Amino acid sequence: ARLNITFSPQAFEDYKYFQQNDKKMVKKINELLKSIDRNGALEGIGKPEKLKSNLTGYYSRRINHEHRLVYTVDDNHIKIASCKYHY
Amino acid sequence: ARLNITFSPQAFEDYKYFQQNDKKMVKKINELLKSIDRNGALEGIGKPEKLKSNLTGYYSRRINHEHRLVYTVDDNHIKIASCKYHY
Amino acid sequence: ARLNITFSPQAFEDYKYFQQNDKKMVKKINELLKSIDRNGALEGIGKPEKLKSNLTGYYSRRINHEHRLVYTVDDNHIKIASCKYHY
Repeated sequence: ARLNITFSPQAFEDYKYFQQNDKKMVKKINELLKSIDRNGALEGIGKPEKLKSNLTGYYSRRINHEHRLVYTVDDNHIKIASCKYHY
Repeated sequence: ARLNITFSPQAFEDYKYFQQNDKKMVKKINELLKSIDRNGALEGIGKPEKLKSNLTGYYSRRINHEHRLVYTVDDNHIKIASCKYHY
Repeated sequence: ARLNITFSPQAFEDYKYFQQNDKKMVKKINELLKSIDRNGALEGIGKPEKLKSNLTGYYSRRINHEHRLVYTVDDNHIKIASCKYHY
């Protein structure tokens, strides 16, 4: 409710795919986004983790056993890089 | 496909409202965003118009008879202020 | 095929009443529930309307000429209050 939500082009295509083919995933993504806005990057549902990366700043939360939401947070927005990530 | 999609808190609330109530309205919004990305702020479907009041540099496109999508564009993102606007 | 279906005690009584006395009504109710899940609360068969009052955030869809299905929705379920409603 406080932060803007920014989808990368790929993330929004992922999101629209789930709108058409797996609405349960859309609902879970929306719940994860509410938790991020309320609690911050690292606390809440979805087993939040720092992204295994050589670049700091990105985190992930479990949508289901196969797919994680990958995102970063600042004072202005949650930026979503992917809705289908798996290491 | 080129620009990020940024939902303001009110816009994402509107978007989820249509996810719960009228999935054809979600489809139309997604189509409007594709046209903005491909054709620019004022070119394409939905009778694009400049927004004259209360916001600077924003535009609107018709979703249906009662609701317009209100947005602005730069070369990084489309920023959506509302999916329920009416003058 | 995603949302849980919750019957209030009265709605399940109505539903079982039609199971015994008018199977034609049960068939239409099941179709309405599928449409709500597929299209959202306010789109599809049954002339969906918001319920002005008597509850908060409820909707109705026509079953037959005399009776409407009254329900609400959230992320998790369709909740049915009545299968026999008339204003």
